[PDB]
Amino acid sequence: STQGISEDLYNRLVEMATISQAAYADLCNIPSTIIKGEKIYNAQTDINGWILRDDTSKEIITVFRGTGSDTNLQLDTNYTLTPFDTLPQCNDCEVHGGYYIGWISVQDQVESLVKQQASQYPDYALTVTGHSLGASMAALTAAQLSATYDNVRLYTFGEPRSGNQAFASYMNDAFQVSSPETTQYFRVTHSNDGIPNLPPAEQGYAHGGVEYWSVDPYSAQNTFVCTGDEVQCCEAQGGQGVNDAHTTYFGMTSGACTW
Ligand SMILES: *[C@@H]1O[C@H](CO)[C@@H](O)[C@H](O)[C@H]1NC(C)=O
Repeated sequence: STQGISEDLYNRLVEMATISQAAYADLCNIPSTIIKGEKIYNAQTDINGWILRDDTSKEIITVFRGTGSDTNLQLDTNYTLTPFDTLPQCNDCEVHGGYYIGWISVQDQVESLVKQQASQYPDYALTVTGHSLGASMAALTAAQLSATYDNVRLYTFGEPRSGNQAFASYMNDAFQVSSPETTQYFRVTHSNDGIPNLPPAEQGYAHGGVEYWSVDPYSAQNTFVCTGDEVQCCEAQGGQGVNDAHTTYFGMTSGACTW
């Protein structure tokens, strides 16, 4: 769809990409405006995340790492759709089965830690982010938080299709996706990243969010804002699986700590 984003938005996407890619390396060199809180971890699924707080921007940030282990790779491959029973009001919503196990395996930690921060800082916004598997963790987390808190924002990078169209439509409503001027769900893709094409749509999967498609060389002026139902932006490129475009967002490779 539309060429170019503002520098303020581009900076924000870069910031969330940095946090997402740092999650692969114990949060190396994240912005100095961020206080690191408690680690989120489950041993059966190897889901890793943290709760963070940025007082300068008045947000509580929850980040999940993406795939960093054989266990994570196993989760990635479970494409069975599972009812999103977390959110009974999400009518007919179903999510990627592996990422649902991931979500369940950390839910109590996420909800308790977010609750603790939000109780103390009740005016702060809630932001969720991650890359790849971490991006789908972020989507399911942000869905849950949106049912009980105000001002939930979701920034994903290289996100798989996280669930069915019912789930996408729920997210589109909850995150004001009907305009790029109001969206609180920024689904960031890069060049021909293959992960945003999986699971295939024809298995009953769909994306939500406004897509922000980064074309190389990366910059605000070379990022596209993609909406509606046509096959376009990243998904049109037909990338296959985990490829170079998937690993490196805004010049930052997962875990590399070059920022
Ligand atoms: C896939 O995940 C679902 C839960 O979302 C689980 O019930 C199912 O057993 C998993 N499939 C496999 C092969 O483990």
